[PDB]
Amino acid sequence: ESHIFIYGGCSPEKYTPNTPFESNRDTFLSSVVTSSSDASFNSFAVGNDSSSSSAVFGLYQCRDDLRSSDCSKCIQTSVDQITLICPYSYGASLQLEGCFLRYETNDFLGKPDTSLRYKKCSSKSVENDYDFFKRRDDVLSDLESTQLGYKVSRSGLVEGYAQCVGDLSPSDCTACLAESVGKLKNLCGSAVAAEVYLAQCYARYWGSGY
Ligand SMILES: *[C@@H]1O[C@H](CO)[C@@H](O)[C@H](O)[C@H]1NC(C)=O
Repeated sequence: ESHIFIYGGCSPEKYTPNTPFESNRDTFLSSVVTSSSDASFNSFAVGNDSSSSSAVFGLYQCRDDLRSSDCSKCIQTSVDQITLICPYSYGASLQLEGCFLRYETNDFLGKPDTSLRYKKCSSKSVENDYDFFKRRDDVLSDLESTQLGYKVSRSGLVEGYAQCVGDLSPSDCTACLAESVGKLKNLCGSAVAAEVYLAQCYARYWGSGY
């Protein structure tokens, strides 16, 4: 289901208890849970430019192909987990199968960012199967076409999934996924299955009966 751990990262810079930033962070996470109920994505800014007094900027993105109640469950789990693995971080991100949660002290909302956050290539490689690679190419090409939300793609026994985070413009979503696919090709050349997660999007492919 939608709750297994994919990756997490925290800022090296830590905040101290009983500061405005701690308060702002709590308020943010509380808002994320509230917003969960009836939106799959939302953006937030709490507070004022500063550091202990700093503003918080953040967002969450649930898998767009999942129900309301499932998005809330995932986000509640996410708020608990991100606190657990990143106790006193000024910045943190967390990707579960079902949802993504991010906050920082800098205003990253809406800005393109294609930096690599996480990737995994399957240990099993396909060899002597040109057809597999052509089908992968067709799938990845279709994923790259995404402008809003998510795409599921399929060609033969090759399946793919891509998602843009809801703070991106269409043009920026296309560019982000273009970089994802480039990365899938260049880091995981021969893998039967791989995933690449950038700052503002991700893309995965896998073999079905492979
Ligand atoms: C934050 O407060 C400072 C004064 O300390 C002010 O210069 C600035 O305009 C404010 N910005 C926001 C976003 O409230």
